Amino acid sequence: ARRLVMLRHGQTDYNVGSRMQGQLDTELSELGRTQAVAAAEVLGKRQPLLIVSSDLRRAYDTAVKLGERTGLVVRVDTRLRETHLGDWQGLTHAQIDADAPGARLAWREDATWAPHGGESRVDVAARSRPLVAELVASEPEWGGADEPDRPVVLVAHGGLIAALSAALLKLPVANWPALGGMGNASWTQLSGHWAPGSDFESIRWRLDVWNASA
Amino acid sequence: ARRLVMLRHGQTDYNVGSRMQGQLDTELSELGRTQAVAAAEVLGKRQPLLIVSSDLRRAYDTAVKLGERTGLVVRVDTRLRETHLGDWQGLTHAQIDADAPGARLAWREDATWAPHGGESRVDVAARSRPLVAELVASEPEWGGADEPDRPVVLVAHGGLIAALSAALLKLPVANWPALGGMGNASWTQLSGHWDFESIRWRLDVWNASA
Repeated sequence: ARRLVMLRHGQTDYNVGSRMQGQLDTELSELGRTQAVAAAEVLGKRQPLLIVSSDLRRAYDTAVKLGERTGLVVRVDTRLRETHLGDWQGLTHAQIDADAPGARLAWREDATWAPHGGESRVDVAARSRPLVAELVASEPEWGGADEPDRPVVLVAHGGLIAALSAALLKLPVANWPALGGMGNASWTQLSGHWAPGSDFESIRWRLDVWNASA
Repeated sequence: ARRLVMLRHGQTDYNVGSRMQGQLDTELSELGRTQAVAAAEVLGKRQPLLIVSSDLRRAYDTAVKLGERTGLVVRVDTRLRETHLGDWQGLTHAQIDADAPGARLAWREDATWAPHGGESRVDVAARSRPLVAELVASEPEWGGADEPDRPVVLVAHGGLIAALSAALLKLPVANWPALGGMGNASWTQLSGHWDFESIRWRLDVWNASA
């Protein structure tokens, strides 16, 4: 059984502001930076197998604190980026509710709806899920012979983790909105179970932890 | 929104044995007693509005430690008991897999299936969910005007919390196996957003520790 940990980046300025980030390369705040250190303490004790991070700085800076703690290099992948929010990026909840009222609240309940020029949850999962399959195929150590509980740690963003977790869990798309939003420097854990020798689509994923804090 | 927190009891003098408990009234271990004291510190700071506990001692003992920290009377409800596991109660995984190879692993994947004389996951949800419906209609302070964040704390068991959460989340029954098992002195939090079937529940936290 393979353990997969996903960690949301620490607080940014936009978070405090309720301003849609998407794929804008915003910076960690000081509190956010200290949050990543606290999180690296807890996740570090689990002895990760490897760290893969979003290339956006707020996730990358968070991941690096874990890498320091563990002595592990941080690999980078654009497929771990937050939902692209299109024309909404850089606008706040207040501003969005003015132009197209109800649109934002409708968005959280429909994993297929995308802001104009952005991605839906379904889009983000199509983009990130193969990364997990690659890692399944590339790391025989993972859930394997020697130390089968050492996790793979993805450092990313709230939307991505919800979209990717729902997809790995093979939840119907109608139920993806059931997963509430993760906190800053909080993590989620799925465990991958396969009948010995089986394919990637034959792996059954179970939700171990959703949104634990440090 | 209404915050609903479900807390699993601390370690017992039994879990380590890989022995199905079900509704066996097993006791906390010494760690369990200290874990319940630990959890009450964390959940106590959130100041619950009320505490409802299973009558199984391992949950009841845990709840009382939260109740002491908070000054709350602990309500008791048999509807919060763990899944009754029928002929499996008290047997080890080794014995069950010897009697019925595959049945145990097949069981964790089918929320409708019950060991002979037991309950299914669906059974546990049907008996426990009306307690949630009662509370929503019974406590207007919950998510109310002055202090809308005061949570309701159900102190129960891993099987029940998985089944009840999945039911409140209105997941298809085929998808209930996605919610894995909670650890000793772990908690789960759903929030209720806008009748009672018209309430939409969101998973805020699943299986956080202390």
